[PDB]
Amino acid sequence: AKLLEQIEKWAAETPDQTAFVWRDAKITYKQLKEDSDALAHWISSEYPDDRSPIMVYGHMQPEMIINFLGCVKAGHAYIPVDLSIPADRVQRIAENSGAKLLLSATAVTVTDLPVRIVSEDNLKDIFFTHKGNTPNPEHAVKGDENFYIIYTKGVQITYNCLVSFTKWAVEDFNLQTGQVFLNQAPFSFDLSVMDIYPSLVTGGTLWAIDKDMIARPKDLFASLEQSDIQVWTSTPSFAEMCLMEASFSESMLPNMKTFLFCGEVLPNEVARKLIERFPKATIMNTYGPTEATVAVTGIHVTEEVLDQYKSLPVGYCKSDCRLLIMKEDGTIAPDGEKGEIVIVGPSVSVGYLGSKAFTMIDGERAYKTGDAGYVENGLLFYNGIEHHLRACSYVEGAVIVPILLAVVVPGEHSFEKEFKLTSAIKKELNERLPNYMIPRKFMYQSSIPMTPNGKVDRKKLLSE
Repeated sequence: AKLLEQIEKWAAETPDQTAFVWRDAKITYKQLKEDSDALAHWISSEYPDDRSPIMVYGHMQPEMIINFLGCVKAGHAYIPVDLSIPADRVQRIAENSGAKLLLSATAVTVTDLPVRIVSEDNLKDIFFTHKGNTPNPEHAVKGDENFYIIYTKGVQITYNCLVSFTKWAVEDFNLQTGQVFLNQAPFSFDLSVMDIYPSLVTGGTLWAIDKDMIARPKDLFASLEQSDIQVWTSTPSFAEMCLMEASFSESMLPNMKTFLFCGEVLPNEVARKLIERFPKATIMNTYGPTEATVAVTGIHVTEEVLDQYKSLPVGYCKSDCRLLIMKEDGTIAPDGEKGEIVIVGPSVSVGYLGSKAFTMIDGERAYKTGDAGYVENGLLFYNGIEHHLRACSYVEGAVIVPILLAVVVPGEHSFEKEFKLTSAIKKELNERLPNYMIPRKFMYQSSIPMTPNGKVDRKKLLSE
């Protein structure tokens, strides 16, 4: 049925089941339906014909999801804005997007925004004032109408784009029903969509972790231990950070069944370690730009895949879409050859809000990713040494950053001086790589730093 119908179905079938939980704050499918219905009814009464996007500001409060649903149920696309987004950027969105309203799941800090701000208590008053009211079914966003706009430039993701992505994920990733889904990515990062919607349409439970938790491993693991998470969606880096914890394995999350990765490169070793620690789980690696609705390719990372590849492939393209590897010139690269990845089909966004990259191919929307890659027998390899670096002795983790800078988290070793560990690693690397490919500069860290979205913090590494 409809995306929204698929969700409300659970409000009827399992009304008391938790739809979302953040620390002590929880909301059941019934509460989600009531409050989002209340919000939507209010939005419609306040804005009779306006259908401008609506900003939803906060971090991990349940009201984030409630607001998302209220906006779309009233025919307005929501624009998620996490607290970690820089104030001037938030302001630029306030002017760029054309939004006239902002709903807050906390205390709005970014002062003076050219938009009507509906704070936390003002938000509670509307859930109360419109309690029991339901929105006009015809107001719900549909077809090629915007559902959400996530900034990267505001990427317009339609109802049809989301549906195309959500059905593929639930079906191909073999998600059940009633499973607990981890949410690590802030909502301002579309990776979050890979868990939010497949969970809501399958009656799962979203277990959100937050910034403060991540900054305190004891807190993070305490939460994970009680989560009973079954479907883990995060960036490779966040999982790698969790793997540094020796107790992060099956015994901690006995019911883990599906790891879903996207956002950056998933190291072969990381995937191998996950497999060793969670023998009952299936690991899925995926790829896609924000402009193609979260992800378009996917592949089950098996022992086989780990063995025949060094850098892991990013998968097979969902069939209602297609990938084209383009050499410099509208000429398609022969299979196996490198070129720019181009995506075409229903997952492709309708374009940047306002305002090169979007085009039309064979009558369908297409997007030039600006990403290099190549395909072999339908298998996509994404290309933006690290694999060989990670495999070296004394290296427990590493990332290569082109300025080439090798950043490595050293494991136990016996070297008294840094330059001696560096020479040893280089000597080892020279065994599998020509000398000119070995990074000149090496830097050591206790751990690879991540941005608030969970990706490798390149900027920070360069600054250091």
